[PDB]
Amino acid sequence: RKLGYAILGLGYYATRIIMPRFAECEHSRLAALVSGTPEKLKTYGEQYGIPETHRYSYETFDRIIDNPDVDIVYVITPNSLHRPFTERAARAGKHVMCEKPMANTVADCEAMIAACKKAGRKLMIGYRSRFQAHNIEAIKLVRDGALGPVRTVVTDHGFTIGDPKQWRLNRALAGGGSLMDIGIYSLNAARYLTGEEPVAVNAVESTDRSDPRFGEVEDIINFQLLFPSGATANCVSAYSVNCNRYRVSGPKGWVEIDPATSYQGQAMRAQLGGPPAPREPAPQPKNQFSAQLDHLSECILTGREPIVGGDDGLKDLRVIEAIYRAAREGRTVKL
Amino acid sequence: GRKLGYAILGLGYYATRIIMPRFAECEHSRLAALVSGTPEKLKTYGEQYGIPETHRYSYETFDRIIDNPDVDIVYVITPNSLHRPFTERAARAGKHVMCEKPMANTVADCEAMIAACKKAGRKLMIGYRSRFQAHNIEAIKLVRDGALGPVRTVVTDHGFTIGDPKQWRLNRALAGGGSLMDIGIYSLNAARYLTGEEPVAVNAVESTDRSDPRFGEVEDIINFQLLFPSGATANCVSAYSVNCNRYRVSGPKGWVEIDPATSYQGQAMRAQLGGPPAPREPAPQPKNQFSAQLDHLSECILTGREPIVGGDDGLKDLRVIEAIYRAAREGRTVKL
Ligand SMILES: NC(=O)C1=CN([C@@H]2O[C@H](COP(=O)(O)OP(=O)(O)OC[C@H]3O[C@@H](n4cnc5c(N)ncnc54)[C@H](OP(=O)(O)O)[C@@H]3O)[C@@H](O)[C@H]2O)C=CC1
Ligand SMILES: NC(=O)C1=CN([C@@H]2O[C@H](COP(=O)(O)OP(=O)(O)OC[C@H]3O[C@@H](n4cnc5c(N)ncnc54)[C@H](OP(=O)(O)O)[C@@H]3O)[C@@H](O)[C@H]2O)C=CC1
Ligand SMILES: OC[C@@H](O)[C@@H](O)[C@H](O)[C@@H](O)CO
Ligand SMILES: OC[C@@H](O)[C@@H](O)[C@H](O)[C@@H](O)CO
Ligand SMILES: OC[C@@H](O)[C@@H](O)[C@H](O)[C@@H](O)CO
Ligand SMILES: OC[C@@H](O)[C@@H](O)[C@H](O)[C@@H](O)CO
Ligand SMILES: OC[C@@H](O)[C@@H](O)[C@H](O)[C@@H](O)CO
Ligand SMILES: OC[C@@H](O)[C@@H](O)[C@H](O)[C@@H](O)CO
Repeated sequence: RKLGYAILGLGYYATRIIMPRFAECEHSRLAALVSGTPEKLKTYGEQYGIPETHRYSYETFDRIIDNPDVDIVYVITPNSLHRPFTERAARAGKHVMCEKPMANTVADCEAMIAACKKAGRKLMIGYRSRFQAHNIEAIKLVRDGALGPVRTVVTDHGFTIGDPKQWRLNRALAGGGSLMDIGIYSLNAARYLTGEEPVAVNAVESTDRSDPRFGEVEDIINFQLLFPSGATANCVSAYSVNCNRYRVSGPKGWVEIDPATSYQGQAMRAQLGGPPAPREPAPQPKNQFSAQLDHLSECILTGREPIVGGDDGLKDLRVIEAIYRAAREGRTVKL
Repeated sequence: GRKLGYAILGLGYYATRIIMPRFAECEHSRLAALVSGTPEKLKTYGEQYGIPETHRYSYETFDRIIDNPDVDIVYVITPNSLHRPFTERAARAGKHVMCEKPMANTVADCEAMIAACKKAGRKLMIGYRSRFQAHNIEAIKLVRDGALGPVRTVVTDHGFTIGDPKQWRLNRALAGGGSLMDIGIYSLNAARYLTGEEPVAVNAVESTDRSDPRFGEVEDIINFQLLFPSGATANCVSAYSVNCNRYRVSGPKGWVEIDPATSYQGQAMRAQLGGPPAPREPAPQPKNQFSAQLDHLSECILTGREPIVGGDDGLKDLRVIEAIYRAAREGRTVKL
């Protein structure tokens, strides 16, 4: 039994990463395409055997309500378009998978959650790392007490962004700079490794406004989190260096992954009793992308809630607003 | 090769286990005298290292060292609150001074030490041995040569799981503070020598369980953020409840990291420059970091040059440390 996905926004992530991974799914299938580029509907429609009756533009998208082969709409557009396409998908009676970051603001996330609730449809955010073997192993080591109580999480995410004209460097479409796009991985990991929500936030921003890339959004914004248990996080978010890693540490030892949240190539190292050494995670039956897709399908089929629902996305946006505020006001912001 | 004579003062762990055995590889330095509050230590190490009784001093007879021309330098290796009084007395006795980190408990103390050595016309150096360590020298060189491009981030963590609750490091009066004074200072010092800059803004967060037998008086964790004039940033960890020793410095062209970074031995460097991350071996150094540190002061004295890690370097760390404690206390960005 497989639920049908409509993929909306046929860009790099949709076409290079997500659509090929339906091949390993057990409860999900590609059923429809939604695009603002007629040429893409033809190319990918022909490639994946999607009939013309199942190809939509953004103008005809609302007609998808009459297509019973579509159960889920997966929104993979620029960030500022997540809310209106999610709302339209909910009004078309479809369940929704929405890419991170959920939306530009807390208020926008709340609107999305309300729309899906009103429709009685499920909502999930594309935090694929929660289905990735090494990440699952790090969470397990923490929960099983192998580190003792978490004391520090040190995590850095960044890449050297290029073309100044791309939507990520356009405030109207991206909603912000590095923190919205890649810094969110540091924040999301701080939260799922501690299993807590932060109560205090520091931040420092640093952007060269003479750089042609950074006229509108931020380059570096680094932040500190304090959690109720006393756990702490030091996080890097950057558009001008390459990094992808975290280490979580307690009095009994530590575990790190570098790269941590990449598409592939994860490598884990741990210091648990003895000297630092590589550590293999427990095997997972499916890659992180197929696992994410099937998780939503399986939740709908069994009447359960996604482990990374709209509330997880909303909680990230709450802290993101606090981080921007702490950097603007130069003070510790309380949550 | 002329060798200047060292008087080692405060015969504790670092003095006896780490420093004194490393005079063997020195080329311009020799062990000439001992200063201790424990008579047994003066006998044991006096006999082991062939130091005549005429060159053994207590804290009571230390000032007499002014009359001993075999002693050029006094190396102060006591608890932190005693760095200033012994530095002052050494300067008064006409000796140059090597002083362990942290320089002293406060900025005011550091300034007084600098003034006292200035008045005596003698040189002052702080024991930042990492500046003489092969992998650290290599990271600095990569930055200075432009291999990374402009420095954008420094991420550095220093900590160890401290044990005995009764030791002087957990006593506020003797240590001046908790993890930041002892081990977090390596994160700070590295952020400064990797960027080559001084911070203009500081954030910090403290996390300490005061009901822990170890942490009634001093802090466990205090993490901090630094902003530099170039736009460079640093994220730093200081801890007494986890083990970490590392840094990565990154720019648009690539990055280099060392883990462990500032340990006695065992350093390993990895870099992402012309390709994917791979091991990198640093340029070899003639002597180990300890012997190199000892010889640096001696050579400075012999040639009339200033130490690369003089009193001003220790003072600049204490200025930022004061700002870090303030930032954590007040919950705000502190401007420097
Ligand atoms: N979870 C992960 O690991 C990743 C998540 N993402 C997320 O996926 C989303 C898309 O990122 P990515 O796929 O890299 O971006 P791309 O620019 O590669 O694709 C964006 C697509 O969105 C559609 N779109 C609709 N309106 C616009 C517009 N005004 N300007 C540009 N594109 C528009 C287009 O599809 P059409 O031509 O079909 O209309 C376009 O190709 C973002 O939210 C990003 O955060 C991205 C990469 C990895
Ligand atoms: N650069 C580095 O890598 C390191 C630097 N250090 C620095 O060296 C200094 C000493 O550290 P460490 O050697 O580990 O400390 P220890 O406690 O092992 O030795 C301290 C010594 O100072 C003397 N002393 C004088 N007054 C007192 C007092 N009131 N209470 C205790 N001891 C006293 C004693 O020597 P006696 O019995 O001869 O009087 C004692 O043995 C500190 O400033 C520390 O930061 C320490 C370790 C590593
Ligand atoms: O088109 C949406 C439809 O309502 C379907 O997805 C139901 O949720 C069904 O329960 C599938 O299991
Ligand atoms: O890692 C996926 C991330 O969600 C994506 O949005 C970034 O832009 C990409 O990593 C660029 O490297
Ligand atoms: O497929 C590789 C595997 O996922 C990874 O864990 C490595 O085996 C480990 O990093 C040792 O190289
Ligand atoms: O947004 C919260 C959650 O992710 C979502 O699945 C709701 O529980 C559902 O919309 C209720 O009908
Ligand atoms: O060399 C590290 C630091 O300088 C030292 O003071 C530490 O506390 C010691 O390693 C443990 O006591
Ligand atoms: O403290 C600054 C420096 O370390 C010191 O060596 C002075 O330059 C010297 O005391 C002047 O005589």
